[PDB]
Amino acid sequence: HMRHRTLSSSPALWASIPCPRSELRLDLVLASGQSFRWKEQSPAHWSGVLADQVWTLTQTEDQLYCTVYRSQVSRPTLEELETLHKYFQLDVSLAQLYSHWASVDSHFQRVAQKFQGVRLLRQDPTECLFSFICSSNNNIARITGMVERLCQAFGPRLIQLDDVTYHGFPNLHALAGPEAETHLRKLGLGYRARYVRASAKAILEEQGGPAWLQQLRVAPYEEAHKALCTLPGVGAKVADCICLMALDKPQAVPVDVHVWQIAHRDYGWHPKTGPSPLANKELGNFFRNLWGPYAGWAQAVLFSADLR
Ligand SMILES: O=C(Nc1noc2c1CCCC2)[C@@H]1Cc2ccccc21
Ligand code: NI
Repeated sequence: HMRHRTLSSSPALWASIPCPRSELRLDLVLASGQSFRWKEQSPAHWSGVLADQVWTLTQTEDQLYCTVYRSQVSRPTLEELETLHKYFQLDVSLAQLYSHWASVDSHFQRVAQKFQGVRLLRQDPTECLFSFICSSNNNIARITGMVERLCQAFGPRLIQLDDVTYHGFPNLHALAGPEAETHLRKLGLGYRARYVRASAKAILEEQGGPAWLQQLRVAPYEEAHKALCTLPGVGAKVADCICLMALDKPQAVPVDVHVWQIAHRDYGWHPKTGPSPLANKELGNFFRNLWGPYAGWAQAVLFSADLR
């Protein structure tokens, strides 16, 4: 009944945002392990759910083009383009950050030449939290599958485009219920299903629901990180993910065995005393010390560069 818009097909439905490709490369951001809800349904055209609406995004060298599927079919409003502005955190100059990091790190300088426009998305805490609980012992394709199925089974239907049905992220009450783990195991999550249901239940009962996640957004990083590590299936790595990508702590540097490999190979880093909680914490401090208060954003450039 309706298709994904392209820029040639429906140009009166697309608004634009002035935005160079050195501030943003959609293809290095949207499927690079931050959000798992964006898919290149047409060449250079990216579709996904933001906040109970669907968007398609594409860009020139100078412009970022946006169309929104909500209702009388319009182009994006001013309020809706503001939410994309915030989502991409576009008030922060990535050009100036790239330079700032480059001046202390020769290796970064080399990689950055090739991989411009990698930035950090500003995600909803709830979507971010349950996405990263699903990320243990997993890959980007399977996580994308688990998150899609989870939204289909538990969150409200928004719209269909071609043969793709889009659902909003579920609320906590919907993932907390007595049959949720069992349903989630049927959807392929394995053990991760226990953690999803258990963490939803814990945010409601032990922390007072989603206002908690907003409190953590305003709390200091270290306070947020500790509070997150109390949740089932959430340890240091996942907590740093959420901190970096959804709670406005740009200094958070997620460290797993993969980042360890890269630090060692490309920086010559060794713990000053193989991986452990102590050593991984030391490596996050190392990078914070080197790159400064946006160390997690610098990690993202290298992270995407490593996925290639
Ligand atoms: O870990 C992931 N993403 C990230 N972890 O730290 C960072 C990111 C992306 C942004 C900057 C810092 C996801 C989960 C998984 C599994 C296989 C491959 C990628 C990924
Ligand atoms: Ni060595």
